[PDB]
Amino acid sequence: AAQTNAPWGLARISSTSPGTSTYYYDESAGQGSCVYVIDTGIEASHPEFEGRAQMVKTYYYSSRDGNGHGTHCAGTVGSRTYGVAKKTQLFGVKVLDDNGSGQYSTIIAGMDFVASDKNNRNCPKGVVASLSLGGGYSSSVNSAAARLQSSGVMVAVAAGNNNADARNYSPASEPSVCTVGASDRYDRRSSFSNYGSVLDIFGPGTSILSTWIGGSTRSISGTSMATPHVAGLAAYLMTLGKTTAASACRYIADTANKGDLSNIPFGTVNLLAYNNYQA
Repeated sequence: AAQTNAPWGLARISSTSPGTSTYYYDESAGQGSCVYVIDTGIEASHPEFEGRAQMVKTYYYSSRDGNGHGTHCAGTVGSRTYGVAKKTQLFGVKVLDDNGSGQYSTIIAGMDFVASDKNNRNCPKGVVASLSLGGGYSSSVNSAAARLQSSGVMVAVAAGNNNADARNYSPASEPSVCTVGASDRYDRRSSFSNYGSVLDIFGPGTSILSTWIGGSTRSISGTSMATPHVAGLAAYLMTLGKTTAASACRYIADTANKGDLSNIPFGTVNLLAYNNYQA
């Protein structure tokens, strides 16, 4: 399949080269896979999700995304226009309130929820969790992400937007999950993107056009926005049978575009998420 005039991020993950605008992907498109977007919630009613998105858990008075961030990340995972896995199932876990903040206990409970709730969902191709959140280091938040990963979910997490080593951020510093840094359309590390040995992959992170609340769209930047690319890519790869949840991050890194990003600090992987699709 070929989605012309796609967001640069989608085009980049299906390209060996920057500066293309067409997203190429196997039409299976993550069908039969599931991606939990653990974030501010998902506006499931957004036409871009085609009824494949839905809130499964909130820790606040409403499951509605009153922020837009979770809807934006869900749109990058699996929205029809802005999504990597255009036929994956999207499950919203609202662990962040409508300023996009959340206590670590709430975030941890949301991760533990996904580890169990995937047994309540039909995901024969596999389960992915997109964690476009992060704060200071917390061994309990790291362990929660490791548990989610261990449960048979691909956990993709944002490296953080601190322009620092992601070792001091959670769940970015959890080694078992897939820590995603942010790159821009010119294959440069996003100026805000965290780095360090803990990063496993870079995704498109700067000026990422995706769904927004109010049935709208907008372009925003963050490692939180490279993350749904990798999360959607895993869901896409797992559906193709190319990899499993335990091995998706290692597989994405093996198949990533190598040595093409600039301003990657010494010691940080120079790997850009790549679907390796050959049309």
